[PDB]
Amino acid sequence: NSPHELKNAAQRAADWLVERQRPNGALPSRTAVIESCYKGMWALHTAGHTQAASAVADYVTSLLQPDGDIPQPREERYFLDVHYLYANGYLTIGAHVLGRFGLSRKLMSFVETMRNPATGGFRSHGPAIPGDGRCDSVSTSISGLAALYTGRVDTARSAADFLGSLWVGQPDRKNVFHAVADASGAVLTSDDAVAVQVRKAEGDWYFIGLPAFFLTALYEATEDRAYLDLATDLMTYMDEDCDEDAFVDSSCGKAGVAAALLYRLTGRPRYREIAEGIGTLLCERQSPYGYWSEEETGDVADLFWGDLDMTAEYVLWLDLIGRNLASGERVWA
Amino acid sequence: NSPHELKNAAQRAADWLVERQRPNGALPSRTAVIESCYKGMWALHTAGHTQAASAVADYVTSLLQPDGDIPQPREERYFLDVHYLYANGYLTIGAHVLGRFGLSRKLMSFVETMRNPATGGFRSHGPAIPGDGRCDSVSTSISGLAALYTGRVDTARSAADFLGSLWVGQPDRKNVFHAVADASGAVLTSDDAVAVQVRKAEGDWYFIGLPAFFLTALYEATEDRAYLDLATDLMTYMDEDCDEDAFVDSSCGKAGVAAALLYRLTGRPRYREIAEGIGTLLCERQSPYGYWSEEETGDVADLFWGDLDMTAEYVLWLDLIGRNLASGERVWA
Repeated sequence: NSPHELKNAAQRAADWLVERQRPNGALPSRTAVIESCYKGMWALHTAGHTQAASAVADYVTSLLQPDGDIPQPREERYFLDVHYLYANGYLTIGAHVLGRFGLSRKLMSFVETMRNPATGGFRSHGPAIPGDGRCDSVSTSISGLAALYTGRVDTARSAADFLGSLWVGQPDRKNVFHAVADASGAVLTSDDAVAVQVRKAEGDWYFIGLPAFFLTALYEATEDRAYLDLATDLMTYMDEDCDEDAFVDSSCGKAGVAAALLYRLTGRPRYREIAEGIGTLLCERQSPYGYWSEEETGDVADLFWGDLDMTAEYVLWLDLIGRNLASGERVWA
Repeated sequence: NSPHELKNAAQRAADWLVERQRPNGALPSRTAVIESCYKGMWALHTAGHTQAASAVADYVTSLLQPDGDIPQPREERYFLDVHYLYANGYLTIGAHVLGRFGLSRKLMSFVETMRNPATGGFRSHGPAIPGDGRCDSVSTSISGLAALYTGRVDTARSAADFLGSLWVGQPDRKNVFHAVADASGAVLTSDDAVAVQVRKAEGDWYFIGLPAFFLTALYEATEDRAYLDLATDLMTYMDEDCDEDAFVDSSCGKAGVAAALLYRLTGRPRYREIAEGIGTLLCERQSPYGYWSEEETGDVADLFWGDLDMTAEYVLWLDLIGRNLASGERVWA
């Protein structure tokens, strides 16, 4: 409920991760893949576990290719041709806040090579992965957020132009959110493209919530009204037009951070309710042992990559929601 | 002390700061001045107290002038016409790692108006402070470091050019390190210019050790061997040519952070020894209650501004030394 309780829940999960961290810096995943620990540097840093976060940086650095990518180890389909750069985005942010300026420069440089200069979006499928050059809202939003942390504001602005075009070009937003555009910049409505079923409870809301977070952060960076209006449009869209699952599904953390940030920037109490309700909902789902999981309930020493990623992820969202609610209350009182 | 123990000493100092933080976000200083808490955002964030760090950001934001400076409250002469930008530099870094991108952009924008475009140095005295346009190695090094964290690498490279020219232009480096150049870039040997007596135990060593830290981070950011060679020439200068006080004085933490950083990058055991020794020395000076002080020993509720600055400063240095020694160990195992 309170920002102190969100933070305490995050510190427990971070303690759970650090106790089971491997000597090479990898987090306790049942499959050694990058999609199990890409949020690890940033998450452990915000929890104060700077030597554990630096150890993850040691692990990430040893996997780095000369071009700045980490193409292996990757197994999950979503980290191959859905949002390949989703891992690279958190890696860039986590490295930069740690002061690993060489790691973050190389990571962000590769992210830039995947930018579509015509549209501002970022390619969904990595190198040597079959695909048609499509660009999705998640790859674009996380790369734009990585652009903000590394000071590449023009890249972040161009990424917001993509999200603005993707929002206006929606053919039927009341029923479906097409989160992908083709290489020319047109909204991609192909069956094999990510499309959120908005009036239904089938998840994938972070294709809307992560753009809402990134756009609010970009507004804070620039105080350009257009980025605020688009972020509030996405929040209104998720609150009124979308199913109740938009703030219940496991991917609702992005929108919760966006609402917490929007509360500190605007003071509108509806954003505090969305942030508090989401942050509370993640606290209730936490295992007493510290981790989050879909199936596991016992005192396990490792998790499958999806649960381990979600655990480090909720460390970030609970910490971000907590400090923006705490500061928003101080500001607007 | 091991890296685990340096981090434990940092967490205790951060804990001490957080319990006494004022409702407005200010740290427990007996005088309300910016020089008492400018390292607060960065230090509290690295310790994991992200809500306390956000609170410092709110307090700092309430002081920010439209041009991005915080000229008041200031009282210490060193933050007026010796190294005025020393406070702004840590504020920029702390704001940026927190994701307060509006605060960090505005702070960095002002810092860059203080850059001398002909020399790459940053003016020692602030606006409306009497001065002649001199630039010092501390204002330049902390501004270059803030530029690295905000991703303005051209500014950092220019700051490095100033440090290299200041180093080559030393008229008597074995006796005195003149840390100040004039507006045209000539090394300033006037009596009113900062000058370190390198063969006496008279402090002010951070005019050499903070350039060494920044230049090491710039080398990590660019892998331009010129910045490594200059950083190593400054460490060798402090190790062999300079008095033992360069690694014992309260301002030695900068040299220790540079040594820890150089150990992870180069693996040379001498750098690990400098960082270990400086790290354990600061741990031994810590009070039982968690703060650092020059002459205070009781269970106090606040501190002299210089003691509070030192307390937040040793949170940073002990954490940075600890994480770089631990990661250097893993890398050079």
